[PDB]
Amino acid sequence: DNQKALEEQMNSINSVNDKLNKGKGKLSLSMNGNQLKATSSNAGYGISYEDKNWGIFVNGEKVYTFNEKSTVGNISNDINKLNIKGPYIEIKQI
Repeated sequence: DNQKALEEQMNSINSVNDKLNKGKGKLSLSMNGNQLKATSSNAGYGISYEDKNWGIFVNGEKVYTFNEKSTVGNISNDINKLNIKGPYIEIKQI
C-alpha cells in the first residue's frame, strides 16, 4: 500500500505477529538488515494440528511454504539460517 517504498517491515509484519501469536506455536517476525530472524515460541510446537498450506512471500516472490502442524521452530529458524534480506515479507497461509 505505501510501506512498499519506505521501510516495508512495518505493520505488515506486526499484523502477522498478532495472527501467529494466537496461543499455540507462534512465529515472531524481526529483521536486521540482511537477516530475517523469526523466533518460535511455545517450545517449537506448531500452531495447529491440522494440514494447512502455509506460505511466505517477499515482494511478490515466494520465500518459504509450510504446514501449521509442523514445528514452527524448525520452520522459522530454517528460514533464518538462510539469513534473508527480505524487507517486505507476507507471512500468511494460502
